[PDB]
Amino acid sequence: KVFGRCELAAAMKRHGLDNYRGYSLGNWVCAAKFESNFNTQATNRNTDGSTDYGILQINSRWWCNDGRTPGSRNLCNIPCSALLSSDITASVNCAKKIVSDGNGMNAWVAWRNRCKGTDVQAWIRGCRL
Ligand code: NA
Repeated sequence: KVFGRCELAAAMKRHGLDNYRGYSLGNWVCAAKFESNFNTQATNRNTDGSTDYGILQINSRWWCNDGRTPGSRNLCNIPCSALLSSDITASVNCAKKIVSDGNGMNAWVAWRNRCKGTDVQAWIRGCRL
């Protein structure tokens, strides 16, 4: 599924991501924009052999099982394929664990480099939330 900006903002809010660990909804929508362009089916291979999956590009090195990331963990206890579903429940549930790990949303390199410190409220502008 390719989400609309406000469609994804509504979905993230419903699933309790708005101001989760003190990160406003616009930070999450900004992260999703630059990680996946709001595409639930987005996959990208990392240099270390791990893969990033779904709207928030959750890494198989720590968070989900893809069977091909030697020495990796599955801290979200899910198959990485569950992170590509049109239903973002699994991605949001796993994102809550990531953002709670100690470095907040710095875990998302694209959030740090492209969203952090910017006018993230622009990402929910005009949305009926
Ligand atoms: Na893994």
